[PDB]
Amino acid sequence: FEELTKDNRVLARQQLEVLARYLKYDLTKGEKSLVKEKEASSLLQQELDLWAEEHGEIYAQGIK
Repeated sequence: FEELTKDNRVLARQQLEVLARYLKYDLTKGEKSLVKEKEASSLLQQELDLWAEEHGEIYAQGIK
């Protein structure tokens, strides 16, 4: 029963690829840039756990 649910979904997905190639509109531009912003946001957490390792949490709120 699962074998004919899938083949219409394979055809519809494959028709979505060619329609996007015609439009010059790529599907995963957000998913490609989100992983380029989970790296810039991981070099800020690497730096913030340095300041929080040298100075504790009581120093961290006292300098506000």
